[PDB]
Amino acid sequence: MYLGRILAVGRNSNGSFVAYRVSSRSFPNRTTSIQEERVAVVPVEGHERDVFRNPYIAYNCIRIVGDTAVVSNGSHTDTIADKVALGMNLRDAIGLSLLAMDYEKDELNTPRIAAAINGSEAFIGIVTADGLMVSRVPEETPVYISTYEQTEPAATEFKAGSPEEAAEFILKGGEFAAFTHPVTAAAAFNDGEGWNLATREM
Amino acid sequence: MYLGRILAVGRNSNGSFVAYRVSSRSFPNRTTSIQEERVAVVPVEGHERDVFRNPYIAYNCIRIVGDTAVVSNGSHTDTIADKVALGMNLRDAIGLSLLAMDYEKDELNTPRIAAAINGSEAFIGIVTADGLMVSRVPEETPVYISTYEQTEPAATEFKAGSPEEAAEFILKGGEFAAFTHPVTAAAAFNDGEGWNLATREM
Amino acid sequence: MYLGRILAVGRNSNGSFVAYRVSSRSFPNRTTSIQEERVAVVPVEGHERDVFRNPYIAYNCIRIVGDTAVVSNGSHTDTIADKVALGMNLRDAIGLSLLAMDYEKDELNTPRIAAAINGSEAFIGIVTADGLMVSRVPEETPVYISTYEQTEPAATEFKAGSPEEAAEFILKGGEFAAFTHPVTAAAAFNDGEGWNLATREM
Amino acid sequence: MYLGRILAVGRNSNGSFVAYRVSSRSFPNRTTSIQEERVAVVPVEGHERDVFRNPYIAYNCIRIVGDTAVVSNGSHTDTIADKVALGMNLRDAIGLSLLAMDYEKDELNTPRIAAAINGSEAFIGIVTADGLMVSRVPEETPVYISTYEQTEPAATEFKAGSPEEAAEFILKGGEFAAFTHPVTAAAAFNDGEGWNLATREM
Repeated sequence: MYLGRILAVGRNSNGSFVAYRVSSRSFPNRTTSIQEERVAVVPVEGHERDVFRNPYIAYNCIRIVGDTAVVSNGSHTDTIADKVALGMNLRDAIGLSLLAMDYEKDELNTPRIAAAINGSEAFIGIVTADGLMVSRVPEETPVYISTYEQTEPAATEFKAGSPEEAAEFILKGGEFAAFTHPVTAAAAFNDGEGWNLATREM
Repeated sequence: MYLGRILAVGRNSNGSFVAYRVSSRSFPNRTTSIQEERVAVVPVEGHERDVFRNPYIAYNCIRIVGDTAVVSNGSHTDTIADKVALGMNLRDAIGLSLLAMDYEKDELNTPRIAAAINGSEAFIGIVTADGLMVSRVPEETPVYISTYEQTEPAATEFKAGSPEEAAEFILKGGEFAAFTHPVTAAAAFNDGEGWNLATREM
Repeated sequence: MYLGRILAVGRNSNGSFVAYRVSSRSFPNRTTSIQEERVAVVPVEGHERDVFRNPYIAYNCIRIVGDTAVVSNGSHTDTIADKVALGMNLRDAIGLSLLAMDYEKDELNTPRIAAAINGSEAFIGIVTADGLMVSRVPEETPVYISTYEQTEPAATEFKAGSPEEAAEFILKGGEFAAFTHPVTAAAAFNDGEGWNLATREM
Repeated sequence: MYLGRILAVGRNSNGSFVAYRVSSRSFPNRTTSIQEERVAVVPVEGHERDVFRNPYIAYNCIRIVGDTAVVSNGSHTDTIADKVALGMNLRDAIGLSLLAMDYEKDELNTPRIAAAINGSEAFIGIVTADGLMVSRVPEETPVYISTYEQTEPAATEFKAGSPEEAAEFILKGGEFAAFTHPVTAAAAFNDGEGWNLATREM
């Protein structure tokens, strides 16, 4: 039931979205700082030195580039977002980034997961010690994936009509309530009039 | 039951192998020409002009580079084999090649499939209009994948103790007997003393 | 003075263009067949079997994808063109393709060269046994590059106001008159109203 | 005369080496912390918060993976080093990483530069808004490159017979004495018996 970092992507009757959640046992001292077209996962007041021992705990988890929302559990959020801003299709932007960045070199070979959505398409991917998988997000249902256990996209009836609702849901809502060690979350939602960011602190 | 081109990869109690089979409705006039560390799929006597109308029917389906055997349904066999000969790990050699080459631009957006095996590892991959998937071949069982229907690796009790047996099997043996439109096949087998090539004409 | 295959790209007071020329000592029996948004280099009547001994002599040298013209000395013309049609920027479309395809495995490790131009940008690149170089085409002057000798982009006062003129020029015009073993040429020119193809037979 | 970050790579009569130097106007408050097969560029005591405003000032500038030394002006040091440890040749390890990571998104589109050397080969590369260039390091002379001005490899008579000498030299030695705003440096040297790390504080 410990999935580590989790992300969800898809469309509802209310709009499209991207949701991210940090689950952790070793670094509970982190929060999500919202900014202009970007949400970063950063250390809490006083724990800013934690990044020099573990370089995987600080990074942008959500980037908004034009009509596209990008989400991931690491610095590859920028790598992917930059390629989209430069013109690369989603499938390749995620594929190229994950292939090059690869899994994280920690005690668990923590996979790098990501997803991206624009007005008409969405892809989700993961890179592990055993492979690279980037796949189209089904038009029928939203999906989620995590660094541990659920290392394959899985369907989800994501309920939300705003970024704050989306963040809350991946944090405590529905099936995610069961996944342990919640730390913090973030999300981007597009009601059809643009992307809006929001966060939630357990 | 029409899977198009098929390939299988894995290890037996007799050794490791790579098997390839052409299934076709439109171009039954092709055969497999064996050569030095390479097996090509070529037009039969007199049909050599077929390659100028359909550039996807002629290509090397098997390349042997050192201790590694590479198999695929297209020219990416060389792209992958060359990267292995230059030093790239299997996962990345297949991933990079498929990501760059992409699915074939024919009436069916025919996927590009591939696999590679050396003395200790094996990977198999596919790239389609909907995604890119490269995955480790399980140590437990051999696997196969095709351009149509079986676009995900699937387990198989591959029986063979030589290249000619392997080629025969993917051509008519076991579960492959059911897959229609057999045209020609090829294979590479390593009994632990090196790679050996062979072909079979229905 | 033997540069092998040559390509030029850039803009004039008459428009933008892409020019390609085959220089050869071993296979003079080839011509350029023009088609819908594509120019192929193919064997002359009766020499169609030459492609089974040397797989680098047959390929599309020019592809037109929307507002972009792509040129190269090999099958990577399609690899690059496809990525542009799927959404990849020129710099990356050429970079990714050349990095993956790499230099040709013939007696000379013949480099793979390419270039692409759209309404506002143009890049040119080359991949050899010693490196990978993709660079922006200067707005000031057109440039050319070849497989042998001139393995770095070089400035050129390309004179042409149509595809047939462009093809002629890289074939016999200006500084190219000196480069030996002319076989055949092709070109694409955009007077600002779209791309037009043409060829020239010595 | 302000080249920004600089790196040098090559071989002497004393051995092979990799040298790195930080030149800066905006963040002089940084130092080089040496570790096990790795040299990081980190903020000085008390300036640890500087990394949350400018994510390009903290990173490993040198990684030692087996018989290979890797150097770069950013986090791509790890991206490249990891691919080498996984089996990728130097040319491609640098090419793939730079192509994917791309230039840094700061006020100056600061290029990402890198180099790598093993017992028999060495490559150096750079990726900018205008291109991607990865090239073999000449056997004849060592070379250097920087983020600003010298964005092309340039020859250098690098004098050093140890890591501390190498670090000193790129910091104040020879032609580098003229390049302004020295902050800190690091280097790896192989006298033929393995890689050794060292740093120098102006």
